[PDB]
Amino acid sequence: KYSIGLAIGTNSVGWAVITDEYKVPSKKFKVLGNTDRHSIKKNLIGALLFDSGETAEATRLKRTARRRYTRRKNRILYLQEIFSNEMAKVDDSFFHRLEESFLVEEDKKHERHPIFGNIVDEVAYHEKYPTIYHLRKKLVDSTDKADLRLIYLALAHMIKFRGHFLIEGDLNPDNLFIQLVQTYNQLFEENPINASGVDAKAILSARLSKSRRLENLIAQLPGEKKNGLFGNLIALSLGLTPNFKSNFDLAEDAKLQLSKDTYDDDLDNLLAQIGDQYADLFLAAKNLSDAILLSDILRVNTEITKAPLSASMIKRYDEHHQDLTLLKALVRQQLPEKYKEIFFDQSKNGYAGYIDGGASQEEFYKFIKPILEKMDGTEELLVKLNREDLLRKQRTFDNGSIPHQIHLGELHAILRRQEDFYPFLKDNREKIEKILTFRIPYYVGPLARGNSRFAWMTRKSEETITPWNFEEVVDKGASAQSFIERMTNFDKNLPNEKVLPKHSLLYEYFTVYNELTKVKYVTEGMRKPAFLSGEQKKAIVDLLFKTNRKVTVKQLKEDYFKKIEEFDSVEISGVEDRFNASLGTYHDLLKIIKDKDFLDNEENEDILEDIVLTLTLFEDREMIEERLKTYAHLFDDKVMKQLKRRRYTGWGRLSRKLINGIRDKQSGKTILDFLKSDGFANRNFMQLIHDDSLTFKEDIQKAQDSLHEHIANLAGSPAIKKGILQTVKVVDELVKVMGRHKPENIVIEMARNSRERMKRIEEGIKELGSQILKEHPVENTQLQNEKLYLYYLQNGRDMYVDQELDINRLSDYDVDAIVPQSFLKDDSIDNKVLTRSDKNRGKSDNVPSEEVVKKMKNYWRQLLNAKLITQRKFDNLTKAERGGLSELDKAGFIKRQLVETRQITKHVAQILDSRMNTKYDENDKLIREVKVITLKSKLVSDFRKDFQFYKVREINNYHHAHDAYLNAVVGTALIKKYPKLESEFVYGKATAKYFFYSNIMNFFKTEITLANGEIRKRPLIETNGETGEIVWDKGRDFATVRKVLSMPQVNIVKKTEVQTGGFSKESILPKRNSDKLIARKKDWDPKKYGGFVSPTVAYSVLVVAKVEKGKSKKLKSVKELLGITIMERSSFEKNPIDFLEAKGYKEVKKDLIIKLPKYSLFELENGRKRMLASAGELQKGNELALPSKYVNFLYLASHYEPEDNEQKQLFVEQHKHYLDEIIEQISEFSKRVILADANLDKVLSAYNKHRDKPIREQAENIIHLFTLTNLGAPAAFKYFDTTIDRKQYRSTKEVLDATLIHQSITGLYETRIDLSQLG
RNA sequence: GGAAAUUAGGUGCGCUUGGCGUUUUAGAGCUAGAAAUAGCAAGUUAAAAUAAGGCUAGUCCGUUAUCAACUUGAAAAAGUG
DNA sequence: CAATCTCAGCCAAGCGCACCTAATTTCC
DNA sequence: TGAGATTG
Ligand SMILES: [K+]
Ligand SMILES: [K+]
Ligand SMILES: [K+]
Ligand SMILES: [K+]
Ligand SMILES: [K+]
Ligand SMILES: [K+]
Ligand SMILES: [K+]
Ligand SMILES: [K+]
Ligand SMILES: [K+]
Ligand SMILES: [K+]
Ligand SMILES: [K+]
Ligand SMILES: [Mg+2]
Ligand SMILES: [Mg+2]
Ligand SMILES: [Mg+2]
Repeated sequence: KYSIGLAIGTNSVGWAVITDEYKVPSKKFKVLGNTDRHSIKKNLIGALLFDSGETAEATRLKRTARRRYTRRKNRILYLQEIFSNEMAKVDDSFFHRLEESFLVEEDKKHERHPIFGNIVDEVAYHEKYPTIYHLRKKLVDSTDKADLRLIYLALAHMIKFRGHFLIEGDLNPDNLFIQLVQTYNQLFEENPINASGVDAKAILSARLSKSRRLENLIAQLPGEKKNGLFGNLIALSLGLTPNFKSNFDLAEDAKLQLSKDTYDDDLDNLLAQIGDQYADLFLAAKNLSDAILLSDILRVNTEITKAPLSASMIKRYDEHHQDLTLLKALVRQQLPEKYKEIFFDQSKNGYAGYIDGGASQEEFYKFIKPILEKMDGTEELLVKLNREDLLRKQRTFDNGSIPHQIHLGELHAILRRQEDFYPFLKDNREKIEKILTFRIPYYVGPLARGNSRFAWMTRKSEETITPWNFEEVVDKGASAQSFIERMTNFDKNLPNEKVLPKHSLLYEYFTVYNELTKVKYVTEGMRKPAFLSGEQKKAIVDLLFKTNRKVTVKQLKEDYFKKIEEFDSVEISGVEDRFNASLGTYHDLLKIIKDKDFLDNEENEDILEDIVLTLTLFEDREMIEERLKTYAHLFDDKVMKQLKRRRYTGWGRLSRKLINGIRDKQSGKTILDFLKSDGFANRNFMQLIHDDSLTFKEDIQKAQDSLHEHIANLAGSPAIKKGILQTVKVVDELVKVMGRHKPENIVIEMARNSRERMKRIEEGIKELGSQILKEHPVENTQLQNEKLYLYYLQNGRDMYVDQELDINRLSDYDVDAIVPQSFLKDDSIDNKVLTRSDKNRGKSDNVPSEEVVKKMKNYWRQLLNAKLITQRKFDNLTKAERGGLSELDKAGFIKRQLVETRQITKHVAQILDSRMNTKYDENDKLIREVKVITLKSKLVSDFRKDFQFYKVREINNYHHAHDAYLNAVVGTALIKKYPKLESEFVYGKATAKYFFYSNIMNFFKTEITLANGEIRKRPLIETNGETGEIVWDKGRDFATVRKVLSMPQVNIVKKTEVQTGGFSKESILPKRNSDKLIARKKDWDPKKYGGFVSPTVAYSVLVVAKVEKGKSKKLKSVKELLGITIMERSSFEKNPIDFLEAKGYKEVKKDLIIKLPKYSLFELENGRKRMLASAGELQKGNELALPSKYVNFLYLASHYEPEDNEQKQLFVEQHKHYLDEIIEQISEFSKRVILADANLDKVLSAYNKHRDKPIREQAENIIHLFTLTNLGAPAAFKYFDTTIDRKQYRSTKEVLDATLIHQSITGLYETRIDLSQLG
C-alpha cells in the first residue's frame, strides 16, 4: 500500500512515495554499466528539473520574417525580368554588378563601380545625386529622357522599401480653414469665429504634441475655449478623438475619429441627435483634413513638385549640410580641442560616432546638447535638437509612418515621365505599379503547393502565382472561406453543423427568447407570479426589443405592463436592470435597409441569414459586395453601399439546425418555437434538450488523440504544459518501481510588461486628457515599481479620498487591498490601490465602506472609462452599495483557498484518473481504484509554518521534493479524517460553511486558540469517527515527517536535453582573422566579409580516435569531447564517420561514440559532480544537503521581523553558533565539490567583516551564499555589499576520465560508465 | 460537474505587412614628407545578405513541441532492474 | 594557464479563430 | 549564461 505526492511546476516535478505510516520507503536498485557498483540504495523521493518549455511565438515571428525577405527579393526579381531585354541593350552586366556589389574587388567578376562600370561616371552620379531621393525627385519632375539604369534604381528603391498598408484607398497629396471657419460661422450664425490672420498651416503642422497645437490654435481665437465646440473639432482635422457630450448638452458620450471606419456611422448617430443642419461642419472639417493629413511626413509644398516625400528627404539633407557647416565653424572658433573628439573619434557619441560608429540619433543628441548649450550662436541648432530635427539622416527609425501610396505616387510619376521614351515601360506600367501595391491577403496565407503545414489557399488554375495573375489564379473566395472554416467551432450538440455567426438574427432571437421565457411577473390580485405567455412575449418583442436596442426593466414595466396590461404596479423576476440579450443586428439592418416589414417577414429569413453570414465570413468589402449581388435587385444602390460596409466578427455557440431546424416529433416545434411559446411551462434551452418527453435529447444523442497531442491541445502556458507531461512519465515510472501495483492516492498540487504598463498609462491619461505625464515624465522601467505604477494609474490621486497624492512621498503612502487579502489571495493590480492611509478605506472587515463609494464612485468611473482600472476592479471597489461582502461571500472565499478551481489542474487530475482507473463494475460504473486528490499550495504552506517544517528555496532543490511529500501526507490524512471531503478534493449555514472550512485543518493541532477567543484541546491520536481507524498520531507521525525532510539523499535530476533553435548569435560582426567567425553564405569568407560568432552546441559526442600531429601528420590517439552545433547536426547524423573524418579524426571507434546532451552528468573524486554546460564548459553537479536544524534556523533568523515569536526569538539567540556552523558546512562542501578557492576566500573574508551585524541581516545574507553551492550554472552573488563574481568551469577535459551517469526520469535507475576505461 | 447570455480582462495558434540595425562593396579624399606621421577636407546615400541552406522547386520549407541508457528492430515502436 | 572584461537583433501595424478567469441572469 | 577577447 502506498500513495504518490506530486508538485507540478514550470521548471520542476517534485515527487514522493509514502506508506500508510507517512514514511518514504527506500530500496536497492540495480546499477548498470562497467563500474564496480552493482546496486545502490535510494529513497523514494525526488524532483525532476527542466529548462522552461517555450511557446511557438518566437518561431512564428522568424517564419514570417523569412517569408517577407523571400517575397521582397521576388518583387525586385519581377522588376528586373521586366527590364531584362531592354537593359541588355544599354548595359548587359548592370544587374550582374548589382548582384555582386557585396563582393570584394578580388572576388568580383565585373568592374567595381555598380551603376556605370567606370569611376568618372560613378563619381559624377553621386555628385549630382548625393541621395537616392535627389534622383527620385529629378525623375518625377524632369521631362528629359533618362538613363535606363537610373530609372531602374529609382523604381527598385520604391518597390524594395514600399511603405505601409494601413490606409485604405487612394491618396493624392495636395497642400479650407477659411471655409470651415466660414462654415461654422454660417451654421452658428449668431456665434461666428474670426480666423483672419491665423496661420493655420504653421500652428497645426508644428512638430509639437497635438495636445499643444490645440492650445496654440485656440490662443489665436479670442472668445473660443479649447473645450468649446470648435476647439473639440480642431482635434478632428488633427487626428485625436474627443467627446462632444457637453457641446450639444448630450446625455451619452459620442466621440469621433475620421480615420476610423465607424466614422460615417457615429457621425450619423450624432447627427440624428443634433440635427441634419450640422452636416457641413464635419464636412468642412473632413475637407481640411485631406490637405494636412500627411503634413507629418510631407514638409514641402506640393505645387512645386510631384515628389514631396523625396523633396522632404532632400530638405533633411540640405539642412544637415548647412548645419554641419555651421557646427564645424562654431566648434573651430570656440572649442577646437573638442573638434577631434566630435568629428573623428568613432568611439564617442559625437558626429563621427553618429555617422561612422554606433551612435543612434538619440545618443548623438544627448552627447552634443551640452556642447551646443556651452557655445554661442547655437540657438537655432538647439531648437532643431529639441524638435528632434537636427543633422538628420534620411533612412531613419521614424519612416514607418510613410504610407505606400506616397511611394506609389512617385513611382507612377516616373513611369509617366519615362514611358514616353521607352515603350516597354508603357506596356508594363500597371504591371510595375502592381509589384509595389500588391499584398497577399492575410486570409489567403502562404501560396503553397502541397508542402506547407500552414497553408490553406486553393487555386482556380494550376500555374505559378504572380502579383498580376493573383486574382485569376488564386480562388480568393474559397481560400477566405477555408481560412475561417478550418478554425470555427462546430455545434457540440450537432457536431457536423457549424455554429451560427454571433450576429445572426436567428441567433439573437434565440438569445432574447431564451432570457424572456424565464421572466415572471406578479401584481396585486395574482395568487402567484406568472410566466409570460407566447402572446405576451411576442408583444414584448414587437413593442420593445424591435424598437429599442436595449430593453430596461423600467420600460418593460412602464411601456408594456402599464400601457398594455394596465398594471400600475408589477414585480418582475428573471431580469435585473435591463435584459442582457438584445436584437442588435435587427436594429443595425433597420438603419441600413429602412424596411421594417422586410425584416419582420418570415419569408426573408434565409436571405437575411445569408447576408449576415457573408458579412461575418468575409472582411474584404469587394468580396462582400460580390457575394451580396444575388440580392442586389432587392435594395437600392445606396442601401447596397451601406450594407457592404456593415461588417461583423465572431461566431456563436450553437448551429441553426439546433436552434430552429430539428423538430420535436410529437409537436413539430423547433427549439425556437418552444422558446416563443411553450404552454405554461416556458421551458428554456437547457430544459428542452434535457426533457425525456421531447425528442431533442435523443436526436442530440444520435448526432454525437494521443496523450502528448491531448496535453499539447490544452489551454494554458506551454511552460506549465511541459511539467504536466513529465508528471505523467514520473507516475508511470514510480508505478513500475512499486511492482506495477497502483497507488491508493495520488495527491497533486500545481504552482500558482514594462512596455505594456507604459502603453496602458499613455492610452489612459490620453483618455482623461490629464497633463500628469507632462508634469511628471516616466520611463517604462520605472513603472515596475508597484506604488509608482499605482500613482499613474490613479492620475496621481488617492483612491479613497478626493485629493492629489505627492509623487515624492510614495514611501509614506499605503498599498491597500480592495478585497482584504485575508479573504481572497489577489496581490495583482486588479485588487490593489494607492492611498495616503489605508485607515481611510473604512473598516478592515469588508470592502471599502459605503461612504467612500459615495464619494469616489464618479472618480472611479472615469478611471474605468480610461481603462486605468478594470470592470472587475470597479465592481469590487463599489461592492458596499450592493450589500458589501455577505456571509456566503466570505465562506466561498475561504473555500476557494482550499479547493482548486483552475481548469488546467482539473485536466491533470482527469488525465491521471483515467490512466489509473480503467475497469468497470457490474453496473458499468467506473471503478476508482486510485483516488486523485488535488490540493492548493496554501494547505501545505500553512502546514509547514504551523509545525516548523520551514522552506528555504535558495539552499538547494530539495524543497520541490519535500513539497510533493507533504502533499501526499496532508492529502491522504485529510480525506482519511473527513471522507466526505472527497466530493471536494477527489476527481470524479453560510457561517457554518465558513467556520467549517476555516477549521478543517485543526485536527493536526493539539491546542488550538480559536478566533472565537477560546482554546480547544485534542488527543494525541486523531481518528475517523465512523471507522475508528487511526489517521494521525501527534506522537509519531510528526517525527516521521522530520525524519523525511532531514534525509540527505534526495533524487534530484536535471533533465538532459538536446539544444535547438538559432544556429548562433545573430549579430554580423566585421571581418577579423580569428577562425571563430562563421560564414553567412557559402562563399563569403569571414576574413573578407565578417560573419557570426558563438554557434550553439546541439549536443556533444565522445570521440575516441586519432588525429594528425605536426608537419609529419603522424597519427596520435586522442579521446575528445566534440560539440556538434545545431547547424552541423543533420550532417553529423546523416553520416557520423564521414563528418568526424572531415573534422580531422581517423580510425574512429564507432561503437564508442557517446551522445552527450546538455546537463549530461559526471562523477569525479570525493563525490564531486559536474554537468555538461556544452562541449567546453561544465556546471555544478552537487546538492548541498544542509541539516534541517540549520534550514529552520535560517528561516526563523532571516524572518526576524502570537507570543510564540518571543519563543522563536529566544531560540535564535541560544543558537547563534549555527551561523559559523553553516559557514563551515558551506566551506567543507565548497572545498570538496565546488573548487573555487578564490571566491571561497572572498566569502569567508566577507563573513568575518560583518560578524558585528545584526543576526537577521547575517542570516539574510548567508542565504545568498548558497549561490556558490547551488546545482547548475555558476552565478554571481552578494554578501551585504561585497560582490562575488562567478567562477565558470571552462574546461571539460576532466570528465573524459570520470564516471558518466545515465539516469532515468526519477533518477532511480542508473547506468554508470567509467570513461577512464576508454582510450 | 455542466450550458446559453451579458460584462470585462487574459492566454494560445496562425496569417499578412511597415521601419531600423548590421555586414561587404560603391560614393576618385587633398597637401607636406623618403617614411613614421602631421595639417586639412569629407560625412546624410546605395547595392546585396538577414539563420548555412533544402527538395518537394512552391512567390514553398528551415529556431515550438517531444529526447537517460540498454535490447530487438534501419524506422515506428516494444521490452529490461 | 588564470582572472577579468565583454557581449548578446530591435521597433511597429492589421486580421482570424480557439481557450481561460470572474462577476451577473436563467437552467441541466 | 555560454563564450570571444583581453589582461595578468
Ligand atoms: K576582379
Ligand atoms: K482663446
Ligand atoms: K555603423
Ligand atoms: K551611428
Ligand atoms: K542606413
Ligand atoms: K441584466
Ligand atoms: K467580417
Ligand atoms: K436594385
Ligand atoms: K527543443
Ligand atoms: K530552449
Ligand atoms: K534522464
Ligand atoms: Mg524588412
Ligand atoms: Mg534566403
Ligand atoms: Mg538599411
